[PDB]
Amino acid sequence: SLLEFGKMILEETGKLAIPSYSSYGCYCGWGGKGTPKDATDRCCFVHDCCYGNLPDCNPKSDRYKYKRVNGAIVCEKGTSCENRICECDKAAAICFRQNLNTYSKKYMLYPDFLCKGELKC
Ligand SMILES: Nc1ccc(C(=O)O)c(O)c1
Repeated sequence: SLLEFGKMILEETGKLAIPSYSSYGCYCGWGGKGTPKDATDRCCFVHDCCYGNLPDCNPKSDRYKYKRVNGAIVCEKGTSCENRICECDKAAAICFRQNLNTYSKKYMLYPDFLCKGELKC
């Protein structure tokens, strides 16, 4: 679920999902169009694609379980949708962590009209 994803994001990065990743660039929080602005935004682009791979799942609301082994996220077995959603979220949280070094506050609340063009998954 979105709330679980947000908790995972905070755990990984020390930033609150809202507002650090809920309106960032062209793809974080509200996706759609444009060339992703930076690596963090590309995390969101891929995450959006990842959810797009699951048209008959409901990642906003469906809850999954995960645990930590060391610092590593391990998705626990639920329904197939839950497993796949968890893997998408895990990847995005790791991706955010991997790209914290280039995160830029100037991309928060990034205006829609600067996000133009389709980019295929
Ligand atoms: N910020 C970054 C960028 C690249 C890598 C990488 O392994 O290529 C990383 O571990 C962190």
